[PDB]
Amino acid sequence: SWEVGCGAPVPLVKCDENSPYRTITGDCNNRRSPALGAANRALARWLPAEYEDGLALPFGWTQRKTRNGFRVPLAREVSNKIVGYLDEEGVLDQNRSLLFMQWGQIVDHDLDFAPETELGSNEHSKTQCEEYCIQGDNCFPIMFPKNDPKLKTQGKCMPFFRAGFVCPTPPYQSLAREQINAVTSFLDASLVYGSEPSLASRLRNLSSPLGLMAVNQEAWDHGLAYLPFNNKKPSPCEFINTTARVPCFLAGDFRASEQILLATAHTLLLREHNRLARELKKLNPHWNGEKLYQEARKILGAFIQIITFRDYLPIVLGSEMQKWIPPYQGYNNSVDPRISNVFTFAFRFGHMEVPSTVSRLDENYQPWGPEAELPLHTLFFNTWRIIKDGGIDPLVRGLLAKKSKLMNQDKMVTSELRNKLFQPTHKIHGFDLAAINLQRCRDHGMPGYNSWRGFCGLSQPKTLKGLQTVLKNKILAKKLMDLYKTPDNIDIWIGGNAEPMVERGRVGPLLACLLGRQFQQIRDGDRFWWENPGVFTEKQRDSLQKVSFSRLICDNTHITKVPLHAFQANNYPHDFVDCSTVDKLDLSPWASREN
Ligand code: HEM
Ligand SMILES: *[C@@H]1O[C@H](CO)[C@@H](O[C@@H]2O[C@H](CO)[C@@H](O)[C@H](O)[C@H]2NC(C)=O)[C@H](O)[C@H]1NC(C)=O
Ligand SMILES: *[C@@H]1O[C@H](CO)[C@@H](O)[C@H](O)[C@H]1NC(C)=O
Ligand SMILES: *[C@@H]1O[C@H](CO)[C@@H](O)[C@H](O)[C@H]1NC(C)=O
Ligand SMILES: [Ca+2]
Ligand SMILES: [Zn+2]
Repeated sequence: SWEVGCGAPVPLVKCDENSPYRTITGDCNNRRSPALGAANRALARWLPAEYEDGLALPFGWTQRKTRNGFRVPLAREVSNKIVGYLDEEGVLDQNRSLLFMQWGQIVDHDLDFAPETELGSNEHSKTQCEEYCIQGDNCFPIMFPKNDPKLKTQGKCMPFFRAGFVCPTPPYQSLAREQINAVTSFLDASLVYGSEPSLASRLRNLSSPLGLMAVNQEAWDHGLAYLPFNNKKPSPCEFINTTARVPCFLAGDFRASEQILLATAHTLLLREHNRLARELKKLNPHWNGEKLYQEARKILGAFIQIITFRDYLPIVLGSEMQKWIPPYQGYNNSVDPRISNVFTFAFRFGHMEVPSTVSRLDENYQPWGPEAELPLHTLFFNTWRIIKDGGIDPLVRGLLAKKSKLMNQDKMVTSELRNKLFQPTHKIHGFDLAAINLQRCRDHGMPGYNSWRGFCGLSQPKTLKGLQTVLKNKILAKKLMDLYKTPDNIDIWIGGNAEPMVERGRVGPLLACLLGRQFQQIRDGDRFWWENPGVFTEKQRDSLQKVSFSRLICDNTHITKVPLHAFQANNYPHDFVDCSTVDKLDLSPWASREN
C-alpha cells in the first residue's frame, strides 16, 4: 500500500477520555480515531481529486492541456458572462432577513478555512504575483479576458495564491494534493474560541478568575463590550481608512473583520460568552475560571448547533431537509465528521445571498443619520464604522429589518463582491469573489458538475438540451455550453448555484444533497453534539430548547424590539415584539450542588 496516514504535522494526540469538554483543536472527539474532525488536517475527499497532472496542477494551469478535450474557460470570463448583473432592483429575498445570509457565513467560518499557503513571508511573489502576473508555484493568477473593463484600469490579472496543503507546503507529498482545514469540523463555536491553543489562550481574560473572554480596553459600545483589536501590522482595517486608524478585531477566527456584519455577529457571540460566564458565577460562586469558561463555551456551542439545525438548515434545504438530515438518533462513531473539500465550495451558495448595501437603522427602525445605507464594498475590513459610527446596534437592526439577496439565474453575485472585493495586502477594491471561487474550485482539484450530479444520484446532462432541462433555463445553459463546451467541465461552484432552488429552500438539488450529507455527518459524527445523551442533563436540554437569535439580541445589545422568527423577512413594527415576551435561557439547571 501507500501512506495510510501522512500526519507528521500536529502528531500530539494527548486525550483525556473522561473530560466533559471539547478540546480547542477538535482532537479526541472520536475515541477510535482521535484526529477525526481536528483542525490543521486535510479536508476529506468524498471523491478523488481531479488535477491536470493527476497530482497537484489545477485544470487551466497548462494552456495546451484540456479537460475532456476542451480548454477550461477563464474564471473571470465565466464571472463576467454569467455571474454579473447591473440592476439591483427586484433582487431581494421577500422571505429571508439579512440575518439569514449572515448566519450562513458564521456557520461556514465555524466549519472550514483553507488559508492561502505561507510562501509570501519576506517574498517577491507576494507583490510579484500581483505586479507581473507570472504563474508559478503558489502564484495562480486570475487572468482577465480581452474585453474585460478591468484590463483597462487594473493591469493583466487579479493575484491569486494556491491554498495550503498537508505534509508541508513547498515540497511534494503522497499522491494527490490535499488542502488543509485550519478550523474544527465540529459545529463548536471555534470561530469565537479559536481552533489553536495559542490563539484560544490570547482571547481569554486570565487576569480575573471569571472565565471571561478579553474585551476591547480602548473603546466601548455605550458601555457594552467590543472584541479586542488585533495589534499586528499591516492591518487591512487600518489601510481602508488611515485617518480613523481603527484596527481589525481579534476573534476565534482570522476572518472576523472581512465585513462589518460578520464583525457584528462575532461581537454578539463574545458578549454572550461573557454574559453566560457571569450568570454561572452567580449560580456557582465555587466554580473557578476554567470551569466557568468551559461551561459558557459548551453552552455557546449548543446555541450555535440549535439555531443552525433547528432554524437555519430547514429554510436552506426545504423539502430536502428530511431526506438528508433525519431526526437525531444519537452519536454514531462510525460517521466521518470531517468537512469535505467539496462542502467548502457548496456552502459558497451564500455569495449569491449578499445584497449590494448595508443599513444602520435607529430605535424606530428608521434610517440612522444622513448616510444610513452604505455600499457593501465600503464595509470590507471596516471596524471604524462600528467604533466611530454608533456601535453594532444600528447594524443589528439592519440584520433584522433588511432582506437577504435572492439567488437569481440572471443576477447571481452583486458587483460589490464581483468587481469591488478588497483583499488584504492588495490595496484596491477591485477583486472578484466569483472568479476567486472558480479559480479555487480548480486549485482544490474539484471534480466537475456531472461527477457531483452522479455522486448525488442525479442526471448527468451531456448536451445543450439536457442542460437546459436541468437548469430550466435555455439562455443560462447556452452561456455555460459556450464557455465550458461540455457540462462535465462546469466548475461545481457555478454548476450547483445555477440549479433552480428546491421547494421551501434556497439551494438546488445538487447543493441540497452535498450540504445535507455534510450537516448529517457533522451532527451524527459529533461525540459532544448538544442532544447526545450525557453531554447535557435532560433539564439543561429542556432550557437549551428555548434559545433564539431574538433572545441573543435582547441579552447582548440595547435593542428592545425583535421578531420571533429572525431569519424570516420581518417588517417593523408589525413583526416585532418587546424582548419581555421572548423566552430566556434558564440557567438554573446548571446550579451545581455538592452540599
Ligand atoms: C459580504 C459577505 C461575504 C464576503 C465578503 C465573503 C468573502 C469571502 C472570501 C474572500 C472568501 C475566500 C475565497 C477564496 O479565497 O477562495 C470566502 C470564502 C467562503 N465563503 Fe464567503 N463571503 C461572504 C459571505 C458568505 C456567506 C454568506 C457564506 C455562506 C452562507 C459564505 C461562505 C463561504 C465559504 C464556505 C467559503 C470557503 C471557506 C474556506 O473553507 O476557506 N460566505 N468568502
Ligand atoms: C475615515 O474615518 C473618519 C473618522 O470617522 C471619517 O470621518 C467622519 O467624517 C465625516 C465627514 O464626511 C464627519 O461628518 C464625521 O462626523 C467624521 N467623524 C470624525 C470623528 O472625524 C471619514 O469619513 C473616513 N474616511 C473614509 C474615506 O472612509
Ligand atoms: C479582565 O476582567 C477583569 C475583571 O472584570 C476586567 O476588569 C479587565 O478589564 C479584563 N481585561 C480584559 C483585557 O478584558
Ligand atoms: C452509522 O454510520 C454508518 C456509516 O455511515 C452507517 O452505515 C450506519 O447505518 C450508521 N448507524 C446507524 C444506527 O445509523
Ligand atoms: Ca468548528
Ligand atoms: Zn445604548
